Amino acid sequence: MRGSAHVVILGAGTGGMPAAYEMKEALGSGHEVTLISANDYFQFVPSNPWVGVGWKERDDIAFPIRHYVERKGIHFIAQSAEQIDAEAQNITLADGNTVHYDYLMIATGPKLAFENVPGSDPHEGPVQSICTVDHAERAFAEYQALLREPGPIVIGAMAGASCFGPAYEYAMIVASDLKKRGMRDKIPSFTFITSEPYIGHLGIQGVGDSKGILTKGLKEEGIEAYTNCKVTKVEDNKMYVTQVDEKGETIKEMVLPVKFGMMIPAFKGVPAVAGVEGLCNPGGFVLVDEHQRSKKYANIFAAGIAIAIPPVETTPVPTGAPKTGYMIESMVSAAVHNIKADLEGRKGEQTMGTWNAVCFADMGDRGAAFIALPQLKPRKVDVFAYGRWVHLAKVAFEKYFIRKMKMGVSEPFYEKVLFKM
Amino acid sequence: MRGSAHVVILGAGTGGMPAAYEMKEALGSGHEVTLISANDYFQFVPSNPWVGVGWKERDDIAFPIRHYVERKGIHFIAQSAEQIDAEAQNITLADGNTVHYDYLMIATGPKLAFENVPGSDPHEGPVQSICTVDHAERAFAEYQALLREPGPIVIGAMAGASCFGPAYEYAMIVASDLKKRGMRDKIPSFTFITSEPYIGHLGIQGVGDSKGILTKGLKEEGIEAYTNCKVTKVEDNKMYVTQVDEKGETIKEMVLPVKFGMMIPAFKGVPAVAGVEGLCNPGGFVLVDEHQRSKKYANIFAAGIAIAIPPVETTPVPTGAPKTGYMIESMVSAAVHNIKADLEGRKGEQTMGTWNAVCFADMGDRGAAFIALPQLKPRKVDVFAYGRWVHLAKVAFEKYFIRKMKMGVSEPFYEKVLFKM
Ligand SMILES: Cc1cc2nc3c(=O)[nH]c(=O)nc-3n(C[C@H](O)[C@H](O)[C@H](O)COP(=O)(O)OP(=O)(O)OC[C@H]3O[C@@H](n4cnc5c(N)ncnc54)[C@H](O)[C@@H]3O)c2cc1C
Ligand SMILES: Cc1cc2nc3c(=O)[nH]c(=O)nc-3n(C[C@H](O)[C@H](O)[C@H](O)COP(=O)(O)OP(=O)(O)OC[C@H]3O[C@@H](n4cnc5c(N)ncnc54)[C@H](O)[C@@H]3O)c2cc1C
Ligand SMILES: CCCCCCCCCCCCO[C@@H]1O[C@H](CO)[C@@H](O[C@H]2O[C@H](CO)[C@@H](O)[C@H](O)[C@H]2O)[C@H](O)[C@H]1O
Ligand SMILES: CCCCCCCCCCCCO[C@@H]1O[C@H](CO)[C@@H](O[C@H]2O[C@H](CO)[C@@H](O)[C@H](O)[C@H]2O)[C@H](O)[C@H]1O
Ligand SMILES: [Se]
Ligand SMILES: [Se]
Ligand SMILES: [Se]
Ligand SMILES: [Se]
Repeated sequence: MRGSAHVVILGAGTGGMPAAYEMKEALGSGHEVTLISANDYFQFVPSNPWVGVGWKERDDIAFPIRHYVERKGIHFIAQSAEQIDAEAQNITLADGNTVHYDYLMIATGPKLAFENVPGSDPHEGPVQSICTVDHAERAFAEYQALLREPGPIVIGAMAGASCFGPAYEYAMIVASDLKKRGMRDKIPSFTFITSEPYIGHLGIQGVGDSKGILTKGLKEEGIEAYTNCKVTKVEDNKMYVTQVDEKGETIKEMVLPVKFGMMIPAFKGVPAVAGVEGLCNPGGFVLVDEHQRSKKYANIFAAGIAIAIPPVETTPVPTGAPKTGYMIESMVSAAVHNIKADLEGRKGEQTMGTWNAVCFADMGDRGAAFIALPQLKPRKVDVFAYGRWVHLAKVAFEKYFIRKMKMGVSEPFYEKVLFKM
Repeated sequence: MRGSAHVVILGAGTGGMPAAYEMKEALGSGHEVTLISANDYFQFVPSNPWVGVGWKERDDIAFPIRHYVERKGIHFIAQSAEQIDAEAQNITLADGNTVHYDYLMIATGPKLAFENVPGSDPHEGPVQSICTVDHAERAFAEYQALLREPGPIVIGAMAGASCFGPAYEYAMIVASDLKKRGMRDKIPSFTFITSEPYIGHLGIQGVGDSKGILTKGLKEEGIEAYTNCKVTKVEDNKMYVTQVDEKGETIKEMVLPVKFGMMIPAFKGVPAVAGVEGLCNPGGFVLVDEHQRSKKYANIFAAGIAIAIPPVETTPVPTGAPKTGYMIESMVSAAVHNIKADLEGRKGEQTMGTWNAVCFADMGDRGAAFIALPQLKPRKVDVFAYGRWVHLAKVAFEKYFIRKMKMGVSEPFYEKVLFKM
């Protein structure tokens, strides 16, 4: 309302959850902050691959949201938004109720675009997913079924995927788990299929020696790997794969039987956001300026996977660059600061800063991590590392982030750098 | 003087130069800040290996100090301290003049302990050094002489050394330069000798895959490598080497002819500081608390290589852990802050923070860098990286640090992290 702005945060995930706390903290008692999300629980998504192999359970990585945000003065609506009218500034919820906003922060993350590959939906065939805890649990269930009746394994990433790390991570831990169960030698064939132009491209043109180390890693585990691949369909428990050359021409077609499978899908924007006229690019990603503000609607901001970031390269098979946790947090901080500024006359000048990608993958006793910035080479930092410190860091961070999501966030978030001072 | 403390900084190097600026800036016009150093010029020491192979010249990496510090209100005495009387708080200079202090900040760096190995002094035989620009220039001159009359090369690190990186770096660039000159195949034998327990120990129990990558690097260049070595003497242009086992017992003795050689010597504390009774450990390193304050004299502080840091491991052949630039700067900032606090009643509580080692080595088009913290494993960060970004970073940093040393430093020094924001 006038003089008492109502700020709505859409999506309670890695960007959205902290956004709600930061917003309330920044705006104080004289402004209404409402968090709206499809699920009533928060999930720590980097843990999903471990859930998918049964190394973690849902209870460890997920918790109900209401009490934690409400104790902080935040209103929580555990309902999916179906429609957004940017003109009337109304959001229509699943149950038909409508919510008005003065400012909207879109943090809706990815739509998992299984529709890009007929039969690839986890409910349609043997190709599973580890992007959400629901799917990772389903994946593990199917993993157990492969255990009872061994058959070929196919893990990897679809055309248009932008999140490659987890495919490598899942493939490695499955292998690990298969050995630990003394079941590894029961598998007819274990294949890695990716839209990357080469192993360890990772959607970022490689980082450190990601190419050499991931290649060696896959061979070490007896996983046969194909790059420049797109899946055209999953059908009759078979994956139809087309592999191309540098110029897009076909160099082969394969038909791979699948007993157990997991392909990272392409991400698009969620329908209710992509549905807003003139808001998004053709993929359904919100077009924002450097301040995280919609280019079309001055009172709409966005952060997280939901925003559009222009491609910097064009690969034989369509691929995307990942949007990772540290950058997402910077987007969130910028949005909160700039909205607050709006509510006070100023024009917030804060931006998300330098593009970067930071990923940590835990293999059990040790992990791999990378840091790349900025997006194009030659980079200022281009590091791929492997060791125990990586495992320790992942374990530590999951514990930290989850605690933070329960206890509240002021907050210039990452002072993980107090381990220096 | 009373109410107008006179602060003296001893040594104008990596810690001392910035210390003088920071001190003056922190104390202001009502306190006298005097910088005393053996040379009238500053040198950027990480560039010395390149000078030693002729890739850099003295003019690029060194400049006279006086004008830059004096324009900032700092008094500069280009004289070596010979004696320090901590009781009367008097420093005796080479020319016999004496300087009084209320506070003393010792930043004298290492004494190069060539005396540990008879005949190993750069002026005594073929074993050269790249630790100072004087020596690196001498090293290159001798390198040219090897060029005119090819013979065996021996590069490496002495027993008790603590600075291993530069030995690897020098060995690699010599190889590189030898090839570029089409002279590589003229060398009878190219040997790497180190007191490290294994290749890439680096005095820090290895970091990332330093072991594997440096091993491969040496083999790639046709350099034969021996570890667990100590040199007993250099004589008749021969290096006498004893190699031990895990328990110190001898497993062989070698006599290596040397036409061109470069061994990193052990570091001790400089004589005028080691000469202060009860100030230092047996190596001549200043015993300080976490606030950088001498454990014996409340008005004596120290930073840089000059301080003592206890060993965390004991290697078959004596070795030390390096003290590198970022940690040295933190020591400096802490000392300045705590002295200022003293001069105002408070007890400064600032410390240098977490132990760490950060090294960058440029090979020409690309480099290797590492980051390790804290000192003991398992670490929070344990990274060894190689690439163009390393070269770019080294080149950038040398340019930055040298500019900073001419223009002044407030200053919370490293905001190299504004490349994020
Ligand atoms: C398997 C996997 C592993 C990953 N590992 C890492 C890692 O190790 N490090 C790293 O930095 N990044 C990692 N990421 C990348 C990234 O950081 C995550 O994808 C992260 O969760 C994205 O943050 P987000 O806020 O944009 O989207 P999300 O976390 O997916 O949150 C979006 C939210 O909004 C909701 N929503 C969607 N539509 C609606 C609607 N119409 N109405 C209401 N609510 C809606 C959702 O249900 C959800 O809660 C990983 C991603 C995946 C898939
Ligand atoms: C070859 C080499 C390469 C290195 N490369 C790196 C790198 O890439 N990155 C990194 O972080 N570190 C590097 N280091 C390690 C380290 O950071 C340096 O050694 C650094 O210069 C040490 O800082 P300092 O202030 O303690 O000593 P110094 O820089 O040596 O300064 C000490 C000073 O005090 C003086 N002095 C000594 N005795 C007296 C006296 N009696 N009276 C008056 N003045 C005196 C000196 O002449 C000198 O100016 C390298 C070291 C070497 C030898
Ligand atoms: C974070 C996103 C990236 C993708 C997700 C995960 C990908 C899967 C990991 C593959 C790595 C497997 O391969 C593994 O890597 C390194 C190779 O340098 C080796 O480890 C080697 O370097 C490390 C340090 O970095 C040393 O501590 C080690 O002693 C050395 O052998 C391992 O011996 C090898 O088994
Ligand atoms: C900073 C202190 C450390 C010591 C100082 C300097 C030591 C000398 C450097 C030795 C490195 C030489 O060896 C070199 O290393 C890496 C090995 O992973 C290789 O490079 C490999 O990984 C890099 C990324 O990290 C990739 O970009 C590259 O395509 C790949 O081949 C080089 O092909 C090899 O030639
Ligand atoms: Se990733
Ligand atoms: Se990631
Ligand atoms: Se080093
Ligand atoms: Se270093």
